[PDB]
Amino acid sequence: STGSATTTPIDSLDDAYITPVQIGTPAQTLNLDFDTGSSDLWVFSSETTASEVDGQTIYTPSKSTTAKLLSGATWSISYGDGSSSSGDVYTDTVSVGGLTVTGQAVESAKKVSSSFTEDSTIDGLLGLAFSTLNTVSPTQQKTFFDNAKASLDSPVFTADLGYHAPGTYNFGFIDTTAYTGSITYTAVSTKQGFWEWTSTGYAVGSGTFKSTSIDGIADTGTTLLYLPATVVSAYWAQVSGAKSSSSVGGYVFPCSATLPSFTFGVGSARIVIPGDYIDFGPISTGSSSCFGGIQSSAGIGINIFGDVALKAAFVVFNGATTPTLGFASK
Repeated sequence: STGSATTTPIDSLDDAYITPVQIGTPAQTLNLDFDTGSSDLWVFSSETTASEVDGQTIYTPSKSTTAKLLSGATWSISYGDGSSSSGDVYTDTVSVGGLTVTGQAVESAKKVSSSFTEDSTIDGLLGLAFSTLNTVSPTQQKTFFDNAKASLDSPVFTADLGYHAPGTYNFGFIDTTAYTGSITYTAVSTKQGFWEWTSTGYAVGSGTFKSTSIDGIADTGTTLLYLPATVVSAYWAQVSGAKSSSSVGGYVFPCSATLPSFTFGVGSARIVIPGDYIDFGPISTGSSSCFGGIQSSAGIGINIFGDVALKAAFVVFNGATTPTLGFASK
């Protein structure tokens, strides 16, 4: 089997992307944030504290003939941005782009933090990291991909995120028309539960590529590119007027700037992020100061190849017995 679904930016900055997902019988379609940095599929629901719902579409398990309550099970997650959610657990039929998993754990939120409430466009998350990170207790549950894997034509999914435009998540096949040149594959460590890999270096603009190992995670659920302070400083030093602002919370630059590209290495291959992808717009409405899309990972504890990086590539998440990641230009 295969599946193919379009993913759509939630706003004009590509802050996140949402993908329609069918849950239950009859189908209830919710727009979920596919997150390769976490491993829980959780949704706003009829059980979510009413004052914490503000415009989201909710899952109502009592209206699904296929919903089953997982007796006594709970879940609770905290994300890197400090947001969180928790609740109880159902299993139900879940379909993405024509691919169906029966008995998928659907984690129903009883509580969500303010950042989730305040974002009316995201109805929940669909985790695509390794199932070892799943937070269900007492017994951990499998991700949608883990459950679908054995049925797929090939044990892979691909992320093809758009710049200020829709893109595609495919399951079970590689669309050879979706990229230019070849896909370069690189090793993955699953030791921390992430799609963790080692980039072979970077370049700033037209500068010569610097060969250096940069361990990080491929994370569709993170907006920006977070890299070591050395790398990030080298990038912003090429932007006139750029500076790190502790009050804003990162590097800012004059909105009138022409930003250089940023290149990262995948083996001997190279992915070039255009300068425009690094512009995240005015720091506040009407400001002439803009927020940068490449920021320091210092104090996160891990480097993150988030959407800024991933949307410059066609990315293969290969879930074979020994997982790997593939990157192609597009």
